[PDB]
Amino acid sequence: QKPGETKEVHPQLTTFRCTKRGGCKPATNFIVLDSLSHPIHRAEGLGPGGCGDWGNPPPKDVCPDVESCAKNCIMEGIPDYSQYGVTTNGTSLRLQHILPDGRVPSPRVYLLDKTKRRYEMLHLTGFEFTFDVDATKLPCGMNSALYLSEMHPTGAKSKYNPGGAYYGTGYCDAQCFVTPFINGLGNIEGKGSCCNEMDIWEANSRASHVAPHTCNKKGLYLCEGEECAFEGVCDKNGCGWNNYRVNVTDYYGRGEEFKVNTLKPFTVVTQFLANRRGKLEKIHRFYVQDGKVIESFYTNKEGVPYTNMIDDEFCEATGSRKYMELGATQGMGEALTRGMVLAMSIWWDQGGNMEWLDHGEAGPCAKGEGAPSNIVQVEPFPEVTYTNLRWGEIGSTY
Ligand SMILES: *[C@@H]1O[C@H](CO)[C@@H](O)[C@H](O)[C@H]1NC(C)=O
Ligand SMILES: *[C@@H]1O[C@H](CO)[C@@H](O)[C@H](O)[C@H]1NC(C)=O
Repeated sequence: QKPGETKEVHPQLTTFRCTKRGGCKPATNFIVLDSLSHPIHRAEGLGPGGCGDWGNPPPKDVCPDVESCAKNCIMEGIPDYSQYGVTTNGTSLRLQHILPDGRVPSPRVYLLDKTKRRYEMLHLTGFEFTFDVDATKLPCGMNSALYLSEMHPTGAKSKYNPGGAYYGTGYCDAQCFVTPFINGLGNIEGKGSCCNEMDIWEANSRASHVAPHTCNKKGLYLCEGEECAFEGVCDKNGCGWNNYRVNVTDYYGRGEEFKVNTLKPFTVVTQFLANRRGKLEKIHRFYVQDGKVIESFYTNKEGVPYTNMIDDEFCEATGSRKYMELGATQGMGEALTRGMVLAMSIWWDQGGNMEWLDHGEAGPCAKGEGAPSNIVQVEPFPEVTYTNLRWGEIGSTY
């Protein structure tokens, strides 16, 4: 869309780059909200109204084609991010799903580099990514997410999308959703926005999930028809790793009897182990709490290979068929080597209660517990805090 006049004031966040010799050195980064969460309205002189909702093409009256859409639809800057539940303090990023006044902003943000005009590109194959998290205010049904998507580095800044990464344009993920704007351009044909996605962290205080999702395309791919569906170009399900799905029920949870106790802050480490040729082979998650390393669990389920890391064998044996067909671990690794953008969000799921994350085989949440009206009876103001985001050499971040 065309940037309006209101100024965009991005929250600053200090992050780190670590090496075994130099330790962790500070780096300057900024946060930007998704472009479609910015106020988007019709140009002055046009009647009042918007330029489409999630799930649909933009309106035929103001957006008959890309060029008209680019001048009729205005995206204002956000001068105060705290109104969207996003605040930073030093090296911490706090995301509030629901504000004290009742609004539910459910924010999704991306990490910009120091110039504010390009996303920070992470190249993680062969490296490690680590952060500290406070997940205590996340009951069943909530998803606090921290993940990577293969978005364009400037948000596809172009003639008709002058705002670019500075306004958070260019989102994509493995679900191939239809949004009114794609790469900052009106999505006249109603295509889906698809790209490789690595879900480092999808969790609440009750369950923790990790999942790479491959696509057989590079960068953002605009799908149509069956390309957007289950048998299309992207792996909707991903190759999931959750201690509950592999029958280890005492590893993560609220309370002293769990190895990772979600009643207190803890550190999450994820290593992308590659062979000497640079190809991704395994993904390894382990945690640090109260100065103690808590090693990964090993699977403990009949029919599943004994292993403490995600790999092709584990993925194939657990039925991650689309994952294996659209590239497998090696294809996930190639997207990670090409460069991915870091996204952080907090959300709930009115339609399905986030059951794949923490219910049944995936966790301890009862049927109906994850509904929004029940979440707020347990915690009226769910929120997550991410602190000390840091990446670098294997073994150097913790
Ligand atoms: C704000 O950030 C600084 C720098 O990390 C930290 O020392 C201080 O404790 C933080 N304040 C709060 C309220 O967390
Ligand atoms: C799950 O683990 C328990 C032991 O903790 C074991 O008795 C049971 O057989 C396992 N289930 C499967 C399906 O592997």
